[PDB]
Amino acid sequence: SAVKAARYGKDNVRVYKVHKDEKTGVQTVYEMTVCVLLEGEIETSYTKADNSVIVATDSIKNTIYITAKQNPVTPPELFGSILGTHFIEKYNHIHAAHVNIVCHRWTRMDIDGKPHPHSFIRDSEEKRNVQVDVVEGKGIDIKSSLSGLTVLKSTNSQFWGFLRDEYTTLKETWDRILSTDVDATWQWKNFSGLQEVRSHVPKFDATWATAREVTLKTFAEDNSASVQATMYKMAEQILARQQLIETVEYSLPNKHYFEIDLSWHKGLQNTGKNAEVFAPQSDPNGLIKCTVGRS
Amino acid sequence: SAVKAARYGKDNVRVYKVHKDEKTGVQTVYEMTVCVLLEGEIETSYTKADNSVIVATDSIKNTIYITAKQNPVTPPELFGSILGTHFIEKYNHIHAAHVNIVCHRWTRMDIDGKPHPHSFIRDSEEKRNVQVDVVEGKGIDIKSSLSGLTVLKSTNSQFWGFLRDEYTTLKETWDRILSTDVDATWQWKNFSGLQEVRSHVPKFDATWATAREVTLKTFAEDNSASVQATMYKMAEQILARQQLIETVEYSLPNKHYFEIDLSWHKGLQNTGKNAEVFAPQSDPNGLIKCTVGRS
Amino acid sequence: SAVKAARYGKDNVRVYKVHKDEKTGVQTVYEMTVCVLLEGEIETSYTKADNSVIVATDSIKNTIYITAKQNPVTPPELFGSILGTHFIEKYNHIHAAHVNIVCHRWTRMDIDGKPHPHSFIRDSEEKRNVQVDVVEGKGIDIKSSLSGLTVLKSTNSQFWGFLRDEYTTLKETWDRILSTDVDATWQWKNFSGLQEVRSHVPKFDATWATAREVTLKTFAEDNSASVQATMYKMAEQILARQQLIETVEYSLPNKHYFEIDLSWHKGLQNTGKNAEVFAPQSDPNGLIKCTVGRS
Amino acid sequence: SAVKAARYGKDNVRVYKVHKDEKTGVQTVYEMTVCVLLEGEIETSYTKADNSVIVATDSIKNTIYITAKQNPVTPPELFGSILGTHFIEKYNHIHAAHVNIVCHRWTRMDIDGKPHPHSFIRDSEEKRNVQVDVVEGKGIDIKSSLSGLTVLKSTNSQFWGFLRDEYTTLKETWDRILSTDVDATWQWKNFSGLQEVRSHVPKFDATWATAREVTLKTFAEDNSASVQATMYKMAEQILARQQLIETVEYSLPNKHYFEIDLSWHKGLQNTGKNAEVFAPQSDPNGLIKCTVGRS
Ligand SMILES: O=c1[nH]c(=O)c2nn[nH]c2[nH]1
Ligand SMILES: O=c1[nH]c(=O)c2nn[nH]c2[nH]1
Ligand SMILES: O=c1[nH]c(=O)c2nn[nH]c2[nH]1
Ligand SMILES: O=c1[nH]c(=O)c2nn[nH]c2[nH]1
Ligand code: NA
Ligand code: NA
Ligand code: NA
Ligand code: NA
Repeated sequence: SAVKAARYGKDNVRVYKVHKDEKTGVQTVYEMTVCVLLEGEIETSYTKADNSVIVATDSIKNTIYITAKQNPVTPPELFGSILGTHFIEKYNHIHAAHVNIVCHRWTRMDIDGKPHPHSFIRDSEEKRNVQVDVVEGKGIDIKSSLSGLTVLKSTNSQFWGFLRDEYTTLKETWDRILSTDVDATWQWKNFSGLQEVRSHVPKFDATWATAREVTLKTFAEDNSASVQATMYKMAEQILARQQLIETVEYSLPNKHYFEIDLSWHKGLQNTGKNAEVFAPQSDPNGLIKCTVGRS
Repeated sequence: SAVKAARYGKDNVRVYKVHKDEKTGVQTVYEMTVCVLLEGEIETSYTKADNSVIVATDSIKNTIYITAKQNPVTPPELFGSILGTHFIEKYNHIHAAHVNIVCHRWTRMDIDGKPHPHSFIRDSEEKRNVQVDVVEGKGIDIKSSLSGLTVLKSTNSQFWGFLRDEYTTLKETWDRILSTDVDATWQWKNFSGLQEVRSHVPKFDATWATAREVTLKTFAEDNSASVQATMYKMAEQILARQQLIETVEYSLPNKHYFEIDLSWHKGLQNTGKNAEVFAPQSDPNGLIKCTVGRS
Repeated sequence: SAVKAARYGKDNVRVYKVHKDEKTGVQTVYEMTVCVLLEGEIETSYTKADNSVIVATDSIKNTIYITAKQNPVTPPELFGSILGTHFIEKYNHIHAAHVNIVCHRWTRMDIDGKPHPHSFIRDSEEKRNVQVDVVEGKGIDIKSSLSGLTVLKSTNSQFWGFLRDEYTTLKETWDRILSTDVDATWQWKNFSGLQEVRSHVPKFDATWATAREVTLKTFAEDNSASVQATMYKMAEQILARQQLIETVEYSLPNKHYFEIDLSWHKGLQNTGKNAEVFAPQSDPNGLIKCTVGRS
Repeated sequence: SAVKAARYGKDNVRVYKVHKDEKTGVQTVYEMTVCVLLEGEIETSYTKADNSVIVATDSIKNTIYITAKQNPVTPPELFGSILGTHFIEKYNHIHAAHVNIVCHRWTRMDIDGKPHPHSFIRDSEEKRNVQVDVVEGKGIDIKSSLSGLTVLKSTNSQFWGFLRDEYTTLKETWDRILSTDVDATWQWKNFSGLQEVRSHVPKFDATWATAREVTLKTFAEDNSASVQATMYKMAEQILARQQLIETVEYSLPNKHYFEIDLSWHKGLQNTGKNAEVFAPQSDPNGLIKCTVGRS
């Protein structure tokens, strides 16, 4: 037998950092969960019990805190690139670092219509994430994403003209509820190293904001022919607005809301044009994915 | 042996309702999870296999949908009271109904600074809840609550002067992070029946909004001596602003963020006044509760 | 305003303890999650910012570890009583301690048909729990429970003869699937203090085992007329077998498995006597509760 | 822009099936959660709103139930292959089906030391899973796995001789607790189609059982030098025992249990050889992965 692939490291490292503006008194907080996995010339730790090649996962944890102390933690694309580069430069036998970061929302509170200097609220479980793969001699690959954005529209969604055969019971519809949890990922062109990532720093926050905006606007405004058709429109616009993105991927559950026929009870009308009360279905759900790139 | 207490019904009934304004085209959605448990002269179903006394839980489910079809579902205090009253009036042998409702947020989207007529976002997992107990001959008891409101302040929290003995290792502090998930419940004076609940309908939404506002403002502005002291201030203000509330209960986890000593690494300073990077602790957590009533 | 009720302490304190038999080499592990909440003359911490009355929750955490170091942690009824008694005896102004313990399963592994001295498996998420309330001058009240026991029987469950009215669509049945998650609690007669709890130590493990056995046997063997009727039979037997129990409470979800009509597809027969494939329903669910005491 | 990749289908389809032996009266139940995603010539549904190419996800759901009605559902490797083959044969424009199945445990109850004919218990959340990719013209690729197997050993684990530098605080140890949740996957040699899968049917259950046994025995018996070294030993043995497996992958969290120094309290000794009470850590955790193949 032989080791075909191996990676190891520390997962679920929670980190909080505060920045204090001495002049204005304003404080800004960041909270993240970080995972770092390393690859390299570490096969002998598996095959020969040779621990000499192992950077202990506890040391990886220490490194994450130290790096957060000495560097900005925002945008996460930059922080992940600094962290990943550290491991490949510090350790001769480590040749790839894989860094995943989940950013948690802490939104500044407005009290009496003014921004509070040091109080924050978690407005939604929506996350901003990055995956950074730093590979010695091959640069830095970054995938940025948003996840956990849950939306619903109560009309202006249709689904008709699909294939009908002996397995089909679904009725065509010209007016339905559409609800989904959005997972969207944009993959950046490969960067040669940290200098190049630094040169593009302003684009990261801007592109995240654009991706969010395009997602929300398109969902709200499209008279949707299907999840497939609406999601393609989203991806198209993101690629148009940021030339440094190579591909956009969306993965969308279709969370069903079923009509409830109440006609058995005193002829109560609650279907089609008369539908007011629906039963949200926890499962099963549609799952629709697409990866869109450039011509 | 004897049956000392019994209740039964249907839990986790998910309901969505849409209202369509024909004039303006504007649609408004409500989504809830409902539990209804009944009590009454039902002992023989347990002791003698006498199912004749059982209103099937499937029928309870049907009733929830039918009631939502025929009545407003907001404020939840009113809907729960209608639903509970139904069971005690319809069934001679049923003498109490216990209705729990969890309201899920669907917030209207703003697209280009204008409210969208039919698109919604789940902004946070914060819930608005009610517990309604309708007891034949004893009226309607309503407890309203908000839960899942997660906040953090990065300074202006202290904790010193606590009891110190041979079990104590905690250092006194004059500057710490305070973060919690807020669970707040206000209990209404007993209502004589549905007519009285209807007469107070405008107070329900107003009091929920007030409770939320007081919670957020007090948390942000109090130079907190302890969780205990800050939560008492909140409860005091709510009771002052709504005479029809008898008691306010808060239950607050104290979610710890620990300093990380980095001095072992190149004398790096990251404690006390130099603390910038902290380790959020998933567990254990403080849990602090108080029920405040009128003198 | 006045403080009507208050309690505070530490939740989610995870504890592991190992016992090593020097003679035999055999090791036995225990893992628990503990919550301790205190009550007493602590109102001024809420109303006057007087921290002098507060035993810090961090100290409560220390106390739990110290108590586990110096005492047996099994049965949990004894450990909880020791822990609760500690607080009311040590602190003059603390008059009640509320201790909740969840015991996690670590079952010794059998390797080649022999018990391994030091390796364990988590066989199921079933828990054994206790709630111990130690109140100065009123003794020790203990509720023991098992939870998270999930069972299913594929036949020998019926449900017919229930009330039918204009809200009813449910068909009567003489053969259905019954599946539930069992939550069973037995409440001990009040104990005068720790000496009395110690005198009954062997009964705790025995009664837990009996409750589990009675639950499983009755469920498997009863030709069930309803969840209500079957659960009553369980509670009856437990009360018969342990005179020191005052009441038994069961809380049982009825997790539905629906027939799927496939006759639309090539006349496929999959209902009634021909039912083979079913759709488990995640929600809604029946919820059936009973508390049984002595005549 | 262009569609680079696309797949869509139905997730979280819960299925139960019962087999009734008429002769013996014995019933056997199977419960699974299934996901089916399709690929093929479906780009126009995204780019041109052409629904004519879409097999509705609701139809996919129907197909899963119909296929379960007409075929055995065990072993899951066979069922997944039948289901995936169906879609590529039935629909000309569908060229790949991806089927994921999670099997839930329903273990027959023993009542009074005899197997019950129709009553079952969920003993643990351990799962048996399969991923089946059926690609037109390229055969059937099957990955089988077990997941959610949680184990702990209280001694006979060491970790010393790792790299020490200015980022390292971890002390070397010759005796520690090792606990993990096991995720193990074995990938079968490619099969040419359903006939070949059928010819190997007895190997699927046997190999699952072997993988489980090897995992448990090796964990219990290895005087472990590291997670890396122990997991390699497991993978080696599985590959030796089943020639039709090409690779074995393990992914193992290292769930830490920390010593608690209690010496500050009355010189209490609870570290090193005196360690009895430990604090399980919910996060962070080590994460160690390896893929082992043949020379
Ligand atoms: O078994 C281990 N492997 C590792 O890589 C490691 N790192 N810290 N502790 C550890 N234990
Ligand atoms: O056992 C049952 N008890 C009930 O109360 C009920 N209601 N619907 N189905 C049911 N099954
Ligand atoms: O606000 C606090 N209240 C408490 O009771 C406590 N105990 N430890 N830390 C604490 N902080
Ligand atoms: O938007 C949809 N896309 C689909 O592929 C589908 N299948 N059923 N319903 C559906 N809705
Ligand atoms: Na390197
Ligand atoms: Na009545
Ligand atoms: Na006392
Ligand atoms: Na095909």
